[PDB]
Amino acid sequence: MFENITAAPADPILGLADLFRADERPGKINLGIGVYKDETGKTPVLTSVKKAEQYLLENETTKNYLGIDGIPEFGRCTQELLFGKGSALINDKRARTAQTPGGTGALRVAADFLAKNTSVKRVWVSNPSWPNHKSVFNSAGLEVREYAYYDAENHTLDFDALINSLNEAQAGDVVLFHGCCHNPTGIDPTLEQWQTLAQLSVEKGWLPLFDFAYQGFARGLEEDAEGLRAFAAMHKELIVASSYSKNFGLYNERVGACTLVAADSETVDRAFSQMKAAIRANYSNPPAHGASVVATILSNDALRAIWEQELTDMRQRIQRMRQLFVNTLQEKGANRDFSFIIKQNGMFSFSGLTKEQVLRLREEFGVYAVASGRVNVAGMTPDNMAPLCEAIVAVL
Amino acid sequence: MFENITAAPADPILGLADLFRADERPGKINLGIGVYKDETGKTPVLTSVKKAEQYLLENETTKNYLGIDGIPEFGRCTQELLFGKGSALINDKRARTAQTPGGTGALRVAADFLAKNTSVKRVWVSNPSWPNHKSVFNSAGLEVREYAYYDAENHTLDFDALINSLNEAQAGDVVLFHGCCHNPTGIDPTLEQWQTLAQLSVEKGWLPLFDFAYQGFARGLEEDAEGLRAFAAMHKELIVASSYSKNFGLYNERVGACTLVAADSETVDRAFSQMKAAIRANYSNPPAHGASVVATILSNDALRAIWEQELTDMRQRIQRMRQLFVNTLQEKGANRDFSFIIKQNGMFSFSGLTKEQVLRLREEFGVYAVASGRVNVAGMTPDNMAPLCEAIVAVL
Ligand SMILES: CC[C@@H](NCc1c(COP(=O)(O)O)cnc(C)c1O)C(=O)O
Ligand SMILES: CC[C@@H](NCc1c(COP(=O)(O)O)cnc(C)c1O)C(=O)O
Repeated sequence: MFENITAAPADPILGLADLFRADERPGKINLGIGVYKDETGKTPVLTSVKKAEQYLLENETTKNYLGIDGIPEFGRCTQELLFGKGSALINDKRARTAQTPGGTGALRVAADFLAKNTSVKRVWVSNPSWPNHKSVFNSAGLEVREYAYYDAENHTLDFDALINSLNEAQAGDVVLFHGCCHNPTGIDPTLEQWQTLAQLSVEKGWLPLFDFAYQGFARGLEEDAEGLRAFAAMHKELIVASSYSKNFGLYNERVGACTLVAADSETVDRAFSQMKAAIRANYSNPPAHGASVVATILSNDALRAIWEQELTDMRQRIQRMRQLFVNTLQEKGANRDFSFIIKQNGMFSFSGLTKEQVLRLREEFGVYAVASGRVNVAGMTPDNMAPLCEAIVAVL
Repeated sequence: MFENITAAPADPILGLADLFRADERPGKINLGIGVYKDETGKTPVLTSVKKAEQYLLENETTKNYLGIDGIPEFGRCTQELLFGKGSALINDKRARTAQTPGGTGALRVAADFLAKNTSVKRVWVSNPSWPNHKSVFNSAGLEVREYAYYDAENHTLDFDALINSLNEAQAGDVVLFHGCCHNPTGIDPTLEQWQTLAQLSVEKGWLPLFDFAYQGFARGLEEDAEGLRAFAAMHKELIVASSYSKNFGLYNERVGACTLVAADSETVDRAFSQMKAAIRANYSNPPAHGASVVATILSNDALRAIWEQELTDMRQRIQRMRQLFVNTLQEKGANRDFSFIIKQNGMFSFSGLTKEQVLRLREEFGVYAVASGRVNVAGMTPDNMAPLCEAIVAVL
């Protein structure tokens, strides 16, 4: 039955490193991998998680199954991280959280939930946006419609085009936001824009679905939640898919959550039972390790403090690499102006390179980057910044 | 949009312990939880895995993402465990293995694969069979059709009814087997029966889908693979979903594999790329921990030896509990005869209790069991065997 199967095409991101891991070229920079790398170009395991793993190794007495929703302390903590402490929806018990295999499994879980328990047919993802969004939503049978976003000229957020594009979206439609550090533009709404987006959202009656994966990478854990908090303040219902892959360096342990906010405790339980149903049919229960490492780190003040410092070292390092990048380019020599780069949050930014330039780079200079011209700033070290900018300026 | 959601009904297995965990009753036995428990009624973490976790804790230098298919050594090892060493399909390179979140995620992965890349509409699950099978297959959009299995009278495998029921299944249909320790009957085909089932399978042209979750619990790692090996010898293509949850006590780490056997290396790669595609849309990459604990334990001879001994202590303990159960019942006093219990493999067996008896037990005697009258033998200790059999005999 497999003799006629069509070979799948390469993923726009993976198929980059998978090839990178073949181009011997000495000096081969890589800016694809939306994974963080320190000043050494290494993706270490945070000390806090390292300490948490020792504690676990010593205390765990069993591997017996977790509830379908995962670890209680986990859900509770992510709740407070997202909605805040003393947040109404917390105190009222309007939310329910489920531990899932990473932020993607939270998406797939939201999708399947929606897809079989509601009258949702379309999802509105921005343009551009993390590629896998569409694939995930489509696999559930849902339709994906793009709302404009990037001002290719001024290198900014085109609020006008956005709203104008969003208006066509009907009520009862899911509009997907990026809590912070927009993949791949790095441009995020201001609180003001967010605050209006939350108003026009209740009116038109969309169903928010925040994809929060880089909390703490723009301005800090709390500041980064302003948006999700603005909507949460206004809506009776919402969904949020968060991931601990980055802000915790837990990439391969697949740890994230899917938080259902409904209008009242009574219904949030009903809606959640069906969510659990989706999960039970997908993977049964989530993986305990990475989640346990997160519950303990967050419920322990010594460990949380160390962690909370590591996150900011990461955050601060990427922000040093942004301006170093701007300055270095402006130094090598030529007409240009990448000052906008300094205004974008997170690990990514839109280089503003043509698909062609990008190939001249990753083939004549081995400097790898994603076709869209997206470059992972958190993969830049002070030692590769020179040949890098040389390559770039050379292809301008 | 959630105000009219229908509250999901309770799962036939979970909703048992979830209530058990509320019935204070001193002496409250529990036979639901298809999870293993030692002579103390504890589900410990094996020593081998404990040692493997220390090694990991010391050596792991990164948490960076795994390939979509998981850990190479993992896939390679599970391959040799399943098909054998020097097995043609291994040497020929006709198989591809992907690490998934437990045996269930392997199922869901096979399903989604089939569901979108082939002309498969129906799956044939036995009667009875692990409940979640249907839910999983249905969530993918596939149809589930039951083929007879249990001889409620003689307490045996009704080969006749089976074949007779299977014949209606068309070609290009997926027939799902249980490699060993049939949930919930404990009755498994003989090699002879298996060997014929493999012949009639090629003719009618079904597409095998073995659900292997209790390897090593019937007669030992190798003996337990006779079946999957019989089919593998005969078919050009097959799929197998294995789980390390039991034979490794890794329940909550979600570690299993989905092995695609095709007719040749060239196509198995094509078929696999699409499988990876399904995964990428579901959870992206698998959880590394539990899988790492398994690769190292199996690739290290000292650790494998310790583990390989632990598995047999478990296997041997359940087999002591079967005959102790038979003898004790026959001792308390009454017309009956549970000798068939001694002939069933694995942790389960069909008590042969009416839904009524089962309620008299778990409500007048607090002795919990699944409505079907399925009882987890690996939850019986020499210390609870007395009141247990008293309860049972009392409801005969
Ligand atoms: C998978 C890595 C990808 N970023 C991961 C990612 C996720 C979820 O990933 P997780 O499952 O690993 O939590 C969700 N949402 C966005 C916008 C992401 O960029 C990238 O290359 O940007
Ligand atoms: C989930 C526990 C269940 N047995 C688990 C189980 C699985 C996969 O479970 P896993 O994902 O945890 O690997 C697959 N197949 C069978 C026949 C099972 O009994 C039981 O109560 O029998």
